[PDB]
Amino acid sequence: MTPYEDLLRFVLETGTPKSDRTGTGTRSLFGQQMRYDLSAGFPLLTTKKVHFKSVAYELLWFLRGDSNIGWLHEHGVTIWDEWASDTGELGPIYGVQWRSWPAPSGEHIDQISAALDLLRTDPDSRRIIVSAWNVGEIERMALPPCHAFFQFYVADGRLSCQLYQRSADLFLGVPFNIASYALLTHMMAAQAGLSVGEFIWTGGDCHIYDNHVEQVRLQLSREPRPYPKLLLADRDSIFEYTYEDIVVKNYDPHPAIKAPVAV
Amino acid sequence: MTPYEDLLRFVLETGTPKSDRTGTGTRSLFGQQMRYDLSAGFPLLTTKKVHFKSVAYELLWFLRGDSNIGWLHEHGVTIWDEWASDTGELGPIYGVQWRSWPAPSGEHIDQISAALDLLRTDPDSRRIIVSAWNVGEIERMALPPCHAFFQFYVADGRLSCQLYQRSADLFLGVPFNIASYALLTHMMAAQAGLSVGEFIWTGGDCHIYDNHVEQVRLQLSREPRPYPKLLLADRDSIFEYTYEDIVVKNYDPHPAIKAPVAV
Ligand SMILES: Nc1nc(=O)c2c(CCc3ccc(C(=O)N[C@@H](CCC(=O)O)C(=O)O)cc3)c[nH]c2[nH]1
Ligand SMILES: Nc1nc(=O)c2c(CCc3ccc(C(=O)N[C@@H](CCC(=O)O)C(=O)O)cc3)c[nH]c2[nH]1
Ligand SMILES: O=c1ccn([C@H]2C[C@H](O)[C@@H](COP(=O)(O)O)O2)c(=O)[nH]1
Ligand SMILES: O=c1ccn([C@H]2C[C@H](O)[C@@H](COP(=O)(O)O)O2)c(=O)[nH]1
Repeated sequence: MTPYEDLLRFVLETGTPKSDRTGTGTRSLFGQQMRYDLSAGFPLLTTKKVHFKSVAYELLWFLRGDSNIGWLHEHGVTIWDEWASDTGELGPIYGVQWRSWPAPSGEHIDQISAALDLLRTDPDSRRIIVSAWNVGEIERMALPPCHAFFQFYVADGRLSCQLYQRSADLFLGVPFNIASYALLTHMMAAQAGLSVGEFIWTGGDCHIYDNHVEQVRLQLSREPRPYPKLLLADRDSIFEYTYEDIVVKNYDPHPAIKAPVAV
Repeated sequence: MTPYEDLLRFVLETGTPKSDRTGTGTRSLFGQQMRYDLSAGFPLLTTKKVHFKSVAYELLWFLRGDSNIGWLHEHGVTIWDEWASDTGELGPIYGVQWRSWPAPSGEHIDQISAALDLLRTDPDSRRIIVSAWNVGEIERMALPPCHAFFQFYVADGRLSCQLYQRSADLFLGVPFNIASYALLTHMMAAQAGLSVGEFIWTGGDCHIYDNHVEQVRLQLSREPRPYPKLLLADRDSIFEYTYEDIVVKNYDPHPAIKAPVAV
């Protein structure tokens, strides 16, 4: 069961050559989807060693409502370096919108807490939504949100999550995005008293950068292994999880594959 | 080629019983997708007669940035009646967000014009996005946006559009939503000098209302016919299209099937 590798393969073989903002060049398809059953295992890719430490801290950083890379650096995470100001600022990106979307009245909306409240008290709501796409603040962001809009759903005590990702760096970004949202779904489920269901990833521009092609072919030559299991320590609040609360059990990946990020 | 009917059938057979805000009861699935090749024909369903007049005026109404039902009524369209105030107001819904999203600076952002500008000047942009999900204004809206977030993509001068729809009334709402966004994509393509490509519909809570079940079974018993063709008269601006500019050629549906709307 390898939704990611299958999509990666499909784009590599059928994607159209496309120019891009970074001036790197891509092969690209539009409107592709992946589904993972989280109850079957944690979707941390096994066909290459994914630096889950960076995934976990990045998500914790989002949950803090932070947009300065300082806290990431203190924890040894450098994935946001290339877009940050000299003072470490990224503008009001993901975390700021998730935790403190500025409402016209001057109040700040905590969408994460609001979503959790709905999961607990109105699980059948069709409005359990979090958006990072704050149209009036996009221009202030170092990069507009890639993982932009997501929704939760509950069936028979099982929590599902669907993400709309407008732009998908398939080799570097997407493995992080999948693991990040899977982890978030486990967190939200834990806090809402639910089990985990499906993660559905829906992409806009799904692309392989032209300087990632050798890395992709290498990865696609490897046989998938069983997924690890995620174990999350007890906390009374999603905002109280720490890195140490997050345990990935039996992660047995093939070797890491290095590739340069498009800036 | 019937993406809609196939999804309708899938939800009918496998959707799970779910309670809902309206108190009507539904059968529902999460994270379902449909794809239409707009170059093959205009996706106005032929398995029942769809009131395209209401579809077309509703879209024109959105493009006006209007949120009062008066203009709809003047043109014989009643589909928004049940949620409007006594003075016809719906709050800052689709049209208001599309044309005049209020920025923190006091300025209003015309996302439709902005998207068209990108299509014309930077077709490879991965940021051609329109959102109606204005978190700070949701509570003022009579209903939060169902068709919430959409994106355009251009490959070899061909325009595709993907919609994220968080909540999908499969029998009544979705046939309108499909035709609406197909029409919008034609309008954008015409204004940007592009041909039409794919419409990708991505749904969150995809449901059939419990009082639509008989109607659904009836529709699913019918053999689909060829789709009609859409002809748009020339205009120098998307905001100058009128109803009379929009011609559906050779629309040959099976009979209309009436159903009550859930409020
Ligand atoms: N073009 C582009 N793609 C993106 O996904 C991205 C984002 C998402 C955050 C991000 C940035 C770089 C890497 C990444 O470099 N991961 C490497 C190294 C991870 C580590 O060891 O530091 C990898 O091999 O996964 C993984 C995730 C910020 N700006 C971006 N710009
Ligand atoms: N539950 C719910 N579903 C929705 O899709 C919806 C929306 C979208 C606009 C909408 C409302 C009713 C009908 C509809 O009734 N169409 C009927 C009659 C069309 C006509 O002839 O006036 C049809 O048979 O398609 C078709 C489209 C507003 N609030 C809603 N609430
Ligand atoms: O969590 C993220 C953040 C960014 N991107 C990628 C998509 C593009 O390759 C690049 C952003 O560039 P634009 O789409 O904004 O041009 O980073 C991801 O894949 N995942
Ligand atoms: O263009 C639209 C507007 C609304 N809805 C449906 C989805 C739900 O059945 C209802 C909205 O109710 P909530 O999801 O907000 O509870 O209207 C659509 O299918 N298409």
